[PDB]
Amino acid sequence: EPLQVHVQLEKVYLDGDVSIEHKHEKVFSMDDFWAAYAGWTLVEQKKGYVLFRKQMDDISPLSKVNGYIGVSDNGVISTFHGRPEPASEPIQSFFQIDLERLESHMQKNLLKGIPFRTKAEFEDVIEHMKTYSGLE
Repeated sequence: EPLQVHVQLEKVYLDGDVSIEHKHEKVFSMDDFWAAYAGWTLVEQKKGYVLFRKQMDDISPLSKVNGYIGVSDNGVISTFHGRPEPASEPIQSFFQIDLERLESHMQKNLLKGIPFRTKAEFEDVIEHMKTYSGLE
C-alpha cells in the first residue's frame, strides 16, 4: 500500500552548472527512502514531493564538452558554455582579476577563452587565475 513520491534531484557542479532530474518513487519504508538520499540536502518537502540538492565533486557533463573559462564584466573570471563572446551567458562568475598583470600569451588565452574538460583542468585554471586577484 505504498506512498507515491515525486522526487526532484538538483545537482550542483564545481563549474556552477546545475542539472535537474525527476523520479517517481513508491515508499514502503520511510527510513529506506531517507537512506537512499542521506547525502542530499532537503530543499522542500510536501505530501507526495521532495526536492533534494547535492554539490557534486565534479564539473557538469555539458561543461565537459562546452566548458570555457573567460573574463567578463570588470575583469571577472567566469565559466561559460561555448567560447565567450561579450553578449554571452556566464554559467557562474567567481572573482575579479587584474588583467594588466597577466603575461601576454596568458592574457590572450584567457581573452579568447580557456577550455576545460575535466575537474583537474577546471581547478588548475581557476587556481592560476586566483593569483591575479586582490587589491592593486
